[PDB]
Amino acid sequence: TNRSTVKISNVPQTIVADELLRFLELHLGEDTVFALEIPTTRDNWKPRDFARVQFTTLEVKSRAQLLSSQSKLLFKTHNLRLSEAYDDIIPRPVDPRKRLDDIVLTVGFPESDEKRFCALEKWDGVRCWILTEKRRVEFWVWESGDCYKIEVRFEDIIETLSCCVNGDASEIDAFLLKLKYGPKVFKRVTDRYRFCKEDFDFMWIRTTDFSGSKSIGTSTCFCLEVHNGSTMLDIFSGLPYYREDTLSLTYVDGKTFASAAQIVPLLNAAILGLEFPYEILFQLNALVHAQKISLFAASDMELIKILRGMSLETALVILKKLHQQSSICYDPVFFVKTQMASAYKRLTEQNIMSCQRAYVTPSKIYLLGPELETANYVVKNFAEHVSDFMRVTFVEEDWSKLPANALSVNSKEGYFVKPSRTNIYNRVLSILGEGITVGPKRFEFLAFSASQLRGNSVWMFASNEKVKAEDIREWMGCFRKIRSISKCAARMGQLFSASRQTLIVRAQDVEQIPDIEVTTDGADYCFSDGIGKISLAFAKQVAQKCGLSHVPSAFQIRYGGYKGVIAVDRSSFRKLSLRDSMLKFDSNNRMLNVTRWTESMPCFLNREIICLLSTLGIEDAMFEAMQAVHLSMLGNMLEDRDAALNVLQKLSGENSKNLLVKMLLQGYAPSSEPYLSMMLRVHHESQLSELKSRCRILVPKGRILIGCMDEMGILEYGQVYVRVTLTKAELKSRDQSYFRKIDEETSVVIGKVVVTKNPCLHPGDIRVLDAIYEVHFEEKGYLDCIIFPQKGERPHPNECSGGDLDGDQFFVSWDEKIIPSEMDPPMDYAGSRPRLMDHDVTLEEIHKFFVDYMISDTLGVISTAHLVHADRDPEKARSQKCLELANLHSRAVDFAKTGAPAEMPYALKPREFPDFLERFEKPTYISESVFGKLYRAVKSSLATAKAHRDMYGEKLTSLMIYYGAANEEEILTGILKTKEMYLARDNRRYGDMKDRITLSVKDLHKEAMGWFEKSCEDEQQKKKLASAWYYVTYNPNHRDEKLTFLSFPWIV
RNA sequence: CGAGAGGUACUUUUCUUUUCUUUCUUCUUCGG
RNA sequence: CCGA
Ligand SMILES: [Mg+2]
Repeated sequence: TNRSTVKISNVPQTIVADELLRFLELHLGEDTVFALEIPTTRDNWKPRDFARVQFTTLEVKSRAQLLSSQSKLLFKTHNLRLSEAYDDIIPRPVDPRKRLDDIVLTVGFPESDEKRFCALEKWDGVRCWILTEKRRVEFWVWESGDCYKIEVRFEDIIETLSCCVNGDASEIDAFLLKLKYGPKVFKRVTDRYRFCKEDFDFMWIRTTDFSGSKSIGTSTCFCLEVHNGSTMLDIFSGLPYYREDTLSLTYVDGKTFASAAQIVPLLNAAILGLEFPYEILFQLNALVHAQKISLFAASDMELIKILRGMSLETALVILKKLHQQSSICYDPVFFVKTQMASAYKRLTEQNIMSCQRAYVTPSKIYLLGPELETANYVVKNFAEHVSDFMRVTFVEEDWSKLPANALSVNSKEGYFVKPSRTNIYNRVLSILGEGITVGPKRFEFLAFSASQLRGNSVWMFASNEKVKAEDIREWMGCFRKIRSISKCAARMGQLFSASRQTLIVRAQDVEQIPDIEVTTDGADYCFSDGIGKISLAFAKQVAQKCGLSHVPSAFQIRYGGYKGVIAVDRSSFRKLSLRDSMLKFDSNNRMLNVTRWTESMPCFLNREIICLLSTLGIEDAMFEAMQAVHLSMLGNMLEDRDAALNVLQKLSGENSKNLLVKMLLQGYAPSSEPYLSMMLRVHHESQLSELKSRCRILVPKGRILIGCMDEMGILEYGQVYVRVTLTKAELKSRDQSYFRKIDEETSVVIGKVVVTKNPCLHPGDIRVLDAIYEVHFEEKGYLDCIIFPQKGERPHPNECSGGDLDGDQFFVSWDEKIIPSEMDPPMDYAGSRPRLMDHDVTLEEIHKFFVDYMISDTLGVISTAHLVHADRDPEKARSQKCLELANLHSRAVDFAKTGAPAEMPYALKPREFPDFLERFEKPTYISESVFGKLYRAVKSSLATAKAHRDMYGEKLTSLMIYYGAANEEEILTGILKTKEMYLARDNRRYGDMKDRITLSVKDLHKEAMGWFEKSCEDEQQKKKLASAWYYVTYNPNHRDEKLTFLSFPWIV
């Protein structure tokens, strides 16, 4: 009953569409058929055995279905059989009243504090199709001959009104729409088996704004002027968030805001003066980009004259309160009347940097503000022009990922197909080339990081008087010796990691050791991928600024364009020594910084891990017990204190000294202590949710740690040594079969482990590596580093999908329940041929590589198609459709390195999803594999003091509404109970705000210690004043009418 | 009996399923 | 947000 398009099962193949049209109009009524389409295998001379017919109403569709079920449709000795189609031939609503024809559409925004409306442009004679089934509305705006489809979804509309232009309340002739996001703009571009009854033989492509004055990009409010709205109120009541009230308006003249730049929603800084500060104007413009202050409410002189002469802190704390409230403030003058050093010091201690984040849509721009992000190397060596850095990302109108059809649309012209670049392509290229111009500044393309390329983000810098965009680029190094287009861009994002700086090593302290390599059977291999050597004391001097008591044996390090780990030798003689396979460019700096050193974090059992280990003769029955042993201590965590220590000592951090571990041993029951009872309940809800969503079966006998190679020569092909550290449960039973307590903290292994990587798809990635013991290996002090053999045939890191040794993880486990004795041969490791140019990079090929990284990026579908093609097909991970996908994954993960795309073919998509997915829109099917059993196994389980308190309250309650958190536990833990529209489809963008709220509340915990030491410096007398802080949050008599917080006094 | 002319006489003699693809715009995976 |  949703659609009227009917698919006929058996039509004759000797007919034309007119013969079927006349037959259907002879049996049914006259001209009751809207669309008719017979698909052809060839171009125009080979029709197929079925056809699609779309009727005008539902009654004639039901009558045709009743005639077909009674066998009364005989067309040339063929009984027609009707069924249901997949979609409409033309996206047209089947309603005679919803198709509003020849109406007036005008755009604008409320100008003054009242409910007025200023019009920029006016469109006369447009269409209006309200698609209830597809949950969108579309307009057809004709301009200069061609038309432009403007698609507006239902989720973008937040307020539907009923206005009146003519003044009379009974003459309802206007409908005001309030759009949170922007609309999708389309364009019409320019025979025998299609009748179609109208002019619909064209195609829609996503282009930029069509108006010469560019009014649509600053048109967050709409006004649908209808001819006569009397019975249309029953149709407009189906719109979401429809306020059932009649309200008048005033049509203000608004042709003043007429810009010609690509960045439309910006205030004219030349009119208000170039002497305005950037810190206030950027926040005032970001409030305009949000749905709090309109354009005319901020561009008036009564707001600039009252905000120009003031201090910069006082004018910012009253502008942050405008973003604090969720109500749309119509009069900003009335709010600021009721509203009335450390930043440079706080960057080198906790890597706190406030960067201006932007979101570029195909229509407008969305500036957010100086958000707290992790400071990298470049902004820490450039801590004087922090207001010139900007993170720019290219997203959709609803802040989602840009697909491959919004730009570079394919069109078969001539003999072969050719991709056609639309107006979004030339817009993103113009933005990357020229730049954006907000305030008295202009942001130029600096570079982009390795993860910025996958997330479609880029770094931008403004050329000031001191430095420029070229000087900061040549300060990193010289990139003229790289003749590639992808590698020259990838080496400019190498020096952008989230690191902590250390002392500078001079240029005289270099020692180049000649490397080692093996060439077996014509295949080139190497053992010194990114490894190096370091001394005993140098680890102490590099750990003196990080606070590491336990000396790590291997840690990833970077300086001067070199990348990889370094190992500790006990026969060291110099301070620093380097290999030759670290050089990427000839830099001119040698400042040292460390990203992440070493951590003995226990592992989990991922989906591809089960997919690759349920093939080698290991049974599927133990995978349910491996999660049953976890849920037996996870389920009774809410009502017991014994399982609460075991489910927190190794779940999130092994030696994790946090607030949940100090009150775990010397603590009470979870019935009392609500500060413990809240976070433990939300950790239980997190542990069930991230187990139901993805496979995260925890095992205590396995770890995850960074590996390195050692210069000993004893280790051979097939034998390593694992000197793991003893956890809180490893010291309870030292006498084990495969484990051996060599010391108190160091618990070595004597069994056999499996070593793989985090992405793995080929069955040759599984390899058995026996842990042996030697006195020369135990005397070298290889703590928290799985060492690798020096010689052999090929290196064992390279056996795990061609992995190098440059600061990457390794999944290891010495469990003895599996049967890994069956072994498969490995796959190839050499990628595609590199592409070298005959000239130098002119800084436009990097723009082309960044824009063409969005298209032809099928990395998101290969791991999905492999996981479904291993569920639906027996002899999984060994069929040909698994080997082609395993080759395409290794070709697609090198797309950031070399410029060779993946090109995911057709007849390989599954078109059917298993049970263990969150895709509730696809026609799914019940999975019979072990993954469906593991998905059902969790469904079987789920069946003086007052001033400080009041200032902590107002310092904490703002970021809940600012981030979208409804409670304190959503923002103080990391995981929010509610999700947004674009965050429900992007895990990487969800992790951004997940880390960003923790990095935000870290500074709140810093100022909670700062105010505590500002109140009293004595520690022995602080326990008597902390009792009052506990009593005002525990006792109900000291609780005021506001919602007080219980996580306030728990600072230590 | 040899030469020159015209005539009967190789006719399809090996094409392969006739069911082969357009219902399209869709979550990379891991750890801080 | 960052590193395979
Ligand atoms: Mg690596």
